[PDB]
Amino acid sequence: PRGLGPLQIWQTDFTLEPRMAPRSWLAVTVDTASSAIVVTQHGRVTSVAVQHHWATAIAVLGRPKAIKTDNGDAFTSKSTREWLARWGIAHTTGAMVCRANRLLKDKIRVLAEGDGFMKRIPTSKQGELLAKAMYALNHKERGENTKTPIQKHWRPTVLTEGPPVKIRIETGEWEKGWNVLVWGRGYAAVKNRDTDKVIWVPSRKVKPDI
Amino acid sequence: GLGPLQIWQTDFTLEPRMAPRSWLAVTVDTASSAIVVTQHGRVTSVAVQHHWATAIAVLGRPKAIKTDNGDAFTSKSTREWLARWGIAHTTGIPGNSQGQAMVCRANRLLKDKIRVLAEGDGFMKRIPTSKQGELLAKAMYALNHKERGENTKTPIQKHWRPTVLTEGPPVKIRIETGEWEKGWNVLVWGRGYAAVKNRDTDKVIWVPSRKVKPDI
Repeated sequence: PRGLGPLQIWQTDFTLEPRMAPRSWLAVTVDTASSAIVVTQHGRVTSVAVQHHWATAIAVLGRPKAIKTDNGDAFTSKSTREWLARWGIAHTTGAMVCRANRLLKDKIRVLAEGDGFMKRIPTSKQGELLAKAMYALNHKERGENTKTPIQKHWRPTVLTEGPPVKIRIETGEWEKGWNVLVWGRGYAAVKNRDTDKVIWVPSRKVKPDI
Repeated sequence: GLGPLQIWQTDFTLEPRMAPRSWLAVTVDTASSAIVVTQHGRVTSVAVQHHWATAIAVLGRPKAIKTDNGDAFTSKSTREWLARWGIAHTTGIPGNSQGQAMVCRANRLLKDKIRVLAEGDGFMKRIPTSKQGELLAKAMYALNHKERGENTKTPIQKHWRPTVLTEGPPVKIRIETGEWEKGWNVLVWGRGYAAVKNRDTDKVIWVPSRKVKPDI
């Protein structure tokens, strides 16, 4: 689902960006902890393309412990499975990367239109424009956040232990014995005190214990 | 000089293993020694601008870049590009010391790594086109995320000064008196409370939102 610190869990997807035609496939990875994004451009959705993409992302961000994707063949082929195994990266199929895709496309749109490109970006200007978008997204604050994704990526805040909370389970009851490690707007990461098991739950199902 | 993102050096070097895009644009941050490379079919103003935009996306925006006096660096297109980005630029003789020595060393490091990685994947001459991008990325990973020689710090460490922070910003809390007490750091916020940790006692408590303020 989500990492507690950077380079734990990434999410990756392909998305189509007609402004970047003819090579309009963008491979997008987001680090689920820092929100930093890496994007590369490709002519086709293939196993080879995703391998190049991840190698690029690793060069920028460092090597993750695990990557989550959908069921698509580029991600689950023998070639890609052996590639991930070689790099020692766990893989799951089955979101943050969806929001990353939207932010990226909005940014590409703003930058292109700013250069007078209402439709297709001229082929020779595409690489530069994509890099500019990536710079804006990683090196500038995301809306209301006080730190940029790249700052959160290299200097993350990771609580060693959190404060005690109760969580609402199933019987409608509130259960003690949990501590909160991350408390965001939508979700919270909570750890069971007896096992150190960590689960993600909606914020509304968590409240301070005492 | 001292400090990352102050002075970069950029050069183009030929790497026939990377044909047909055998011109490698190479930038090194002279403080952190971090290297970024992109490949190009020819040395043009467009290639230079793609390269620097890429390097900036990876490393951040530098104050200044030093290059030789090739037409791609001194063109009107590139002059105006640099100006739009607010980056200072100085040119020199190709190979010159004060502005090209470090990037010359980076060229050799990079080409040695490309050779070792390629021959390691069983490619003794030209690297298959479909494998080139990945191999360049792997070379950047190896050059930036591992220590150069006797260094205790990797270029990534010098560039970003990584660390893990274990608490949020300092805060002060309103205690029973009306006094605002310093010596606390916030851990998380939720449901109208802040969880705060006392720097001196390590006590962690939940405090109503309205009774917590940032400390200076």
